[PDB]
Amino acid sequence: MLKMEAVPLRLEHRQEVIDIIVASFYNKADLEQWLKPGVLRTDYSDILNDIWNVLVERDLSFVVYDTNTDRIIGTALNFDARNEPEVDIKSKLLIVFEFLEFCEGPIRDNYLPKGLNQILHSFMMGTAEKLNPRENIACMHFMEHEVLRVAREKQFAGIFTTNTSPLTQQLADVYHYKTLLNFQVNEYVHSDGSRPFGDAPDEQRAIVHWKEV
Ligand SMILES: [Ca+2]
Repeated sequence: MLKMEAVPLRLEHRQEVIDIIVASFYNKADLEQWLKPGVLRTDYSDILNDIWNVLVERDLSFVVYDTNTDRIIGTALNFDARNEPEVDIKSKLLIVFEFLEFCEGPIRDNYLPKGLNQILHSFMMGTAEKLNPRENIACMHFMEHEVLRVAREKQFAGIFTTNTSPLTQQLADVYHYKTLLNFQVNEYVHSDGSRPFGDAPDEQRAIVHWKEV
């Protein structure tokens, strides 16, 4: 059985965290696959390097160790939704972040609690590339359980996230997250009038999820 431990993010975790996020997203991500070509691995690592110090100092994120091997197998990166660093993105990834703000913004600022230390934003979750299905599912359940623990212990009101893959969407449902928006990603229109995910099937959703703590 996979034995795991959640450890607060440290400064020296940067390369291990970058490796997990790059592997977990690049090519794999359900939105960026429709922005091909022009998405590079460094687009993800550039964003993470730009926020790394603030990410560690806010003390809301963690890594997951396989206690048997003492190696990092997953990571959960979190911010206060109302206290997130201002990063400017060069790549086509900016379209992804603008779409997520399209989904999250109106709901966050008009229906969720006001003030700092209220909304815990689960903004990245990833697992190591070499995990088999059993280990991936176990790690996801573990991080989902620990994000809840951080939320209560840090006195947040709830957890807020947009889930863009079928597995993360279904996990959120069985963990009793409330669905606040179920958006068809091929209907999103960019500022230039194009639909950057327009080639996606009608069944690909972006789901805004909220769980009171
Ligand atoms: Ca297991």
